[PDB]
Amino acid sequence: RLVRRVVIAGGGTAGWMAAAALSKLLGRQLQITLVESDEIGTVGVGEATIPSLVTFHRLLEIDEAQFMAATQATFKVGIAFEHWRDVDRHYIHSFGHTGTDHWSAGFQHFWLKAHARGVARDFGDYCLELRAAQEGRFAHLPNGGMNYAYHLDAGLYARFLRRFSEGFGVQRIEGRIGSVQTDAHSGDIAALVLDDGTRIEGDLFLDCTGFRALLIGQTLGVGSEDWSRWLFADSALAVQTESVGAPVTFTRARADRAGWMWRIPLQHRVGNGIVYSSRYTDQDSAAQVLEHNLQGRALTTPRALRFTPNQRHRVWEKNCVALGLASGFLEPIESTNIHLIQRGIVRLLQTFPQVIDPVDIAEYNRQAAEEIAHIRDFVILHYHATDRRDTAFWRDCASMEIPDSLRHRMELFRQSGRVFHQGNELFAENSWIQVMLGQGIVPRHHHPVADLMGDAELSQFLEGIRQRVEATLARLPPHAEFLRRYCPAPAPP
Amino acid sequence: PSESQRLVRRVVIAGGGTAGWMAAAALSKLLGRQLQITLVESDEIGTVGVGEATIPSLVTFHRLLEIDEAQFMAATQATFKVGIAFEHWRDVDRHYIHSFGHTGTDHWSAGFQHFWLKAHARGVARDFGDYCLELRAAQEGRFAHLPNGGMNYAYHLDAGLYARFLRRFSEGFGVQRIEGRIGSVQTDAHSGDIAALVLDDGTRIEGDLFLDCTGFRALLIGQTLGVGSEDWSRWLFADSALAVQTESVGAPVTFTRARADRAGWMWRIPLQHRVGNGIVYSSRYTDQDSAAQVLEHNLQGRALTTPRALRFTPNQRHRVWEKNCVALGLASGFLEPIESTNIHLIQRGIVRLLQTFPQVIDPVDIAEYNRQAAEEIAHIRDFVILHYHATDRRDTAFWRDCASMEIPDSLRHRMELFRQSGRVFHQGNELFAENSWIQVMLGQGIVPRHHHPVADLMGDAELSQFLEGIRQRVEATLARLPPHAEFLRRYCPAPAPPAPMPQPA
Repeated sequence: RLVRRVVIAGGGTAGWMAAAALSKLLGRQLQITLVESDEIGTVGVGEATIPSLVTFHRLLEIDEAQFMAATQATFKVGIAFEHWRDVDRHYIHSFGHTGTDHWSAGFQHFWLKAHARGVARDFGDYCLELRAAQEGRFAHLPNGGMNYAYHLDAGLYARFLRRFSEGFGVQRIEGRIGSVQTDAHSGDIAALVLDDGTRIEGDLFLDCTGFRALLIGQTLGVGSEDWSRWLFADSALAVQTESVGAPVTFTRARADRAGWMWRIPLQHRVGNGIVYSSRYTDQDSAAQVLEHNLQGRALTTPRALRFTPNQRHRVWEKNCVALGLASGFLEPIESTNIHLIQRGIVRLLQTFPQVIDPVDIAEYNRQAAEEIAHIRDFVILHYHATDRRDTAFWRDCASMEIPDSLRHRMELFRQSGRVFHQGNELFAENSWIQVMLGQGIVPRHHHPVADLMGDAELSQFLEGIRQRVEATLARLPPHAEFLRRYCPAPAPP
Repeated sequence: PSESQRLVRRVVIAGGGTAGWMAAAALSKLLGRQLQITLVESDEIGTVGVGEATIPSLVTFHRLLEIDEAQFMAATQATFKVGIAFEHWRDVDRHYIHSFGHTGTDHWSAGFQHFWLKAHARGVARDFGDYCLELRAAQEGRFAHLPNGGMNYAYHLDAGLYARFLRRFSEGFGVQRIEGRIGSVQTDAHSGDIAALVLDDGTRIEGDLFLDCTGFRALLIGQTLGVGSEDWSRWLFADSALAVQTESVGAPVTFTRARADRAGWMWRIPLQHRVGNGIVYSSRYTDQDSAAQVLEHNLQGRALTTPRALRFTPNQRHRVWEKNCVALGLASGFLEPIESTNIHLIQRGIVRLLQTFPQVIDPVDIAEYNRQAAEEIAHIRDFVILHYHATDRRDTAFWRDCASMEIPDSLRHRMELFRQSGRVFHQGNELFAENSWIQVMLGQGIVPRHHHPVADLMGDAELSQFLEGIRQRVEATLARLPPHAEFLRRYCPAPAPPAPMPQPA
């Protein structure tokens, strides 16, 4: 049966990112219908992103400045990780690349040798994007020389994508789903039945219904793998504050006693939140910690969220593809939520069915499983690589068993300073290095190629890199000045 | 134990030839100022006049080593290679080319083959090969470099001359060559590590890290350390070859020929002043005398050598790095030369070693090395199996068995993906690109039942205009390339041997 009708269950970022991409590419031959309820809204929730979204908008021919102005967006070049290695020990995990590699050995080997010889500055001084986070500067550079992403209002983003999608013929139906129907012989989803009795028939259904996974889970019975043995957070509180100064170019991830706090700058507001574990603390205490750390007064009543670190066992089952929370969830410590939605959509478009076949489904599921396990391991790394023993939460994080896949990467770096990137893993070599060095893993050896340079040659190699970083950084304007010239957003009412 | 005693300062390479001298060359180039590197080889071991085909990774190897391409080619009687002509694989008298490069133009949502498949269903497609420049250069016998690596290519070379060229390079970076035969291998009583080699004259060569380049003898990784190998003969039946050089009968073509027969296949490889030939076959399906007759029947020109008989078996060493020993080349495994992977697998073992080169040897480094090696070779294994399993042939028991055998699940999934939806993917550092999977599966008769629906957006005129614009760009580029022989004469002319010995007909 030819796939001619796609029904998207749920709106928000997952549903409207899917509608936007599907209608842009295939909307001239597909009937695309999205069902969502006006009773759900996310406007005024700030969210951080990663550079894959730049590519997504290139594929969709979305104008960056128009998108940013419509979503109150600012630029992002990294995440400032405060108090993770230990209290008062901070580092930045930035985009980009540090230093110059040799074909046999990455830059970190030269930096490690130089540091042992006392001729190295901080590892981050050799990375432009990291310095741009420290100094609050941003502009685009020729030939994609600046690696960046965005801080955005997720509700305004969904609204922008809705306008885009409706322009490519997406049919929006306002309502709630009262029943999901299956086919008696195949087990496929046949239709959704709305709360007014309307049956919406389709060939392929996207489950964007959130954490309940109404289609792939409650209807088709696909369970999820629970990761709470490794990842203890299960709660969040979020609140916006007034801006108190020019927008920084980084997201802040500030560890506390039993969780951590995000701070995300938008053009005229700041998004804040605390992520914590209900098995170690309670909502009242977390609200107190969040309030204590806010700059400026809160503008909204805090919004509470409950979640589980998890992954749907298969993200494509029969004629249903899950996206967003219905496919899984990891806390926003590395800003991966919108990325995982995008990956599910782009992979679906690259495997789009003429007819649906098990071999396509199996390949899709294999890729999704591999990609998410890699991101999970990197999230676990943030909690497990810590010197902190000051609360039960941190002692438990440091002492837990971890996936063998993560243990092997940590051991490789600890022994020989080596990191290796595979396939379509999200996190690049630079990310593994910045985070492991930043959180206190010290390689016992470095690559022998770095020992070929004497002290003066090695010091000059590093210093040349650092001078080029500083010379480039000096040409970049303050963030707020660039925003004003490139993508000024209207002041909220 | 002593920690300082763990530092790797002395590297001993057991065996010469391609494996040993490629290893010596790369290791001495990069680390010869810090390591004492010794290579042990016997003058009684080795064969003169082996012609071998390669793949584009060797171009990168020479860039890493700063080996000049024209000097290397002139020194090894080398010619250029843009692909392999596969004759009689899909069926008797049905041929195709597996080239380097990429066919057509992709969309971000769908590879070129989906547009070609739609065009074929609409009757507006030419042969798939017409949309690939390297393939057309194979058909027309043309070659030159193009700006920004616009031509993808590798080499046909004399392997013995290549090893001698690398020996000269290596000695220049300080490698110490010791001629002789290894009489025994000494191990450490407590660790089992290799401690030294002892030659037949009593010479003791100590080292910290040992590279086993001894071939099927596997003196270190096999005979000493006892690492077994995985048997792949349930999927791959060839175990024998006969090889012979012939005089050139014309200008050198730009492709390696892989011509299937009843129970094996034959290679034909052009060098600047001779041609390499061989038949690869299964002793379980035919005998040497019959294989010799088939080879003789297909030869062009007089033979320049007496045919040499070879034995082998498809396999991978269970671990290629064991304790302080790294196996390379035949000691690490073997696949038949159907996709010209022998020298590539040596290079990968060397490059991977240099990228994880030990200050001290540690199990986590060994484990990572072995994992990468195992994943890479299994992927190449599957592609070799694909050549035998994807066939219409039922005309001999050999082909019926190849078509009906069980295959690895990893290969079955790739074949089913293409058969159902025309889809291919490339993962990690797998050798074979999407273009390779597509050309070989289409060429050997896997017919996609569906294609990506994005191609259904194009009407016939738009689709034909898309394909014809690609074909016109291929043909305009091809018309600017000279005949292979003219390019060789100007770029890398090798001296003609003075006294070849053609045998009377």
